Amino acid sequence: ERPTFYRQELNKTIWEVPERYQNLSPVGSGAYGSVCAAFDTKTGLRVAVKKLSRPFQSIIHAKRTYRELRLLKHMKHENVIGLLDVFTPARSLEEFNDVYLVTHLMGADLNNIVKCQKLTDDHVQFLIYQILRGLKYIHSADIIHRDLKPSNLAVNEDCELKILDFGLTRWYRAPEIMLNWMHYNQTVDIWSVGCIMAELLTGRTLFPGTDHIDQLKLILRLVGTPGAELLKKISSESARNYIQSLTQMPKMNFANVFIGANPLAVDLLEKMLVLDSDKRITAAQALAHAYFAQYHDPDDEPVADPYDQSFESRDLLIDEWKSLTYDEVISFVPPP
Ligand SMILES: Cc1ccc(C(=O)Nc2ccon2)cc1NC(=O)c1cnn(-c2ccccc2)c1N
Repeated sequence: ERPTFYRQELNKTIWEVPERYQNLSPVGSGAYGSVCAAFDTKTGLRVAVKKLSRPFQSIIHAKRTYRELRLLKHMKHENVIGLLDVFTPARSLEEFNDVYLVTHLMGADLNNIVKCQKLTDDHVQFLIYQILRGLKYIHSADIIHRDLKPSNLAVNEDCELKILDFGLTRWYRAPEIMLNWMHYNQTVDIWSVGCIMAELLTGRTLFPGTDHIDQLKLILRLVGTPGAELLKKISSESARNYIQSLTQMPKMNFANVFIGANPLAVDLLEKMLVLDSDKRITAAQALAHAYFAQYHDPDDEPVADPYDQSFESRDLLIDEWKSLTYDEVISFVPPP
């Protein structure tokens, strides 16, 4: 298009990006799009460039491509990853088959920090406060991260955090979303924050489950087996049958689990790691907790503008998802 694009082979795939993006070096992947660390000639900054993997080769991928670009273009928050640029080597909609997304390049994720260190309490407060500040904003647009974990929580140390793969791995998942979605809310992310926070304070994974049944066993040893009040609210027969079959376990006192931690941290952990999603603290409420008195500013915890996600209910053809994505690429304006 307007810039001159250059081709190269990175990993076992062809990358075709503009001349402003130089020295592309792989970082990592998954099953949705590998990322390269790059140098922005125009800004003099290091960027992260993601090439979407076969964006329009399936109905699930085509809608996922749209979803991701809509999510990225909408979210404008300090603790939430943001879109710097979006491009395609394609000059028209007929040749459109590749999507590239550009963000800032972060220094490290939360797995890296906990390996090379044993964090302090102010360190934990600032990290957790930032994650919560970002989730309040995400949750206000009616989006649940659903897969919050240390690998999608990244820092540009300093110690300034950004949440990565929000609206679309076992150790940080809410128990309700483990044993078939027996009704769920946004606090599904709060359970994950609890798991992350506990790991930041102890240096060890809270529940390192070897499988989906062992994961549940580990969760229940700390939080206890579901009580009378909770069991009554479970409509799924198979889920109730499963719960009823486990030997009764009491809920542990978190003061005897998190030995030496700030008492305010322990109180907060108890509020986040509650079995009942109905009783679990929210992002906005957690930001008001005393543990964050040094960081909390109710005038500096913004919410998101309204986000139209009616598209989520719509069943379209690959080429309709493609055209809709094509419009979001063309219409894009940098932050700057
Ligand atoms: C380029 C890109 C495109 C999309 C998203 C993204 O979050 N997408 C979605 C999808 C839905 O909602 N958001 C993130 C990125 N950036 C990174 O992945 C990224 C940036 N810095 N590091 C990094 C570098 C070194 C260590 C740790 C992290 C990364 N892993």
